Amino acid sequence: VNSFSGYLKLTDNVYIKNADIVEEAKKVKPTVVVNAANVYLKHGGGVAGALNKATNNAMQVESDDYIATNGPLKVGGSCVLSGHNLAKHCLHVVGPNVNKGEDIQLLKSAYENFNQHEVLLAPLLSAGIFGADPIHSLRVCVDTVRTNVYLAVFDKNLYDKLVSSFL
Ligand SMILES: NS(=O)(=O)c1nc2ccccc2[nH]1
Repeated sequence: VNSFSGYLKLTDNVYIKNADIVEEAKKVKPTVVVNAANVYLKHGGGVAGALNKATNNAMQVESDDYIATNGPLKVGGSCVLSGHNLAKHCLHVVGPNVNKGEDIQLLKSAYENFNQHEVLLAPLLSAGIFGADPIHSLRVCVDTVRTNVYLAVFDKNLYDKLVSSFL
């Protein structure tokens, strides 16, 4: 038993809620929140911009030190950094950005990072401003992630479509 409230159960291990991931993290303070990162950990917009703004830019300061030391992530890759005021840890995951020509086949690799953590609060990877079909992203999530994932979907209209079309 955990702190997540009001999620709809999709599968044995996947749960979903219409919620702003920024607000959900501040309330729950989960062990792991997933960020929809890019390879530079430049948290300008989307989920990453919103999470970073909620940390008062501390997430960006930590991220720039990480890149200065380690270089960019891979598309499909991840790193674990502080969760600041939002979570114990932030798992920064790079889904493919369709708008940049990145291979959508890398979405499954991206979601495999989630399997290194027992429970996560997460957005749909490659959704929103990363340009992928969210219905596809939820299908890959369900077919790839075996640990317990609590999905926050910001858009109420998209949430309803995701639930109503879910096989
Ligand atoms: N209401 S917000 O914190 O400014 C915000 N922006 C967001 C973009 C993508 C996903 C969740 C978001 N939340």
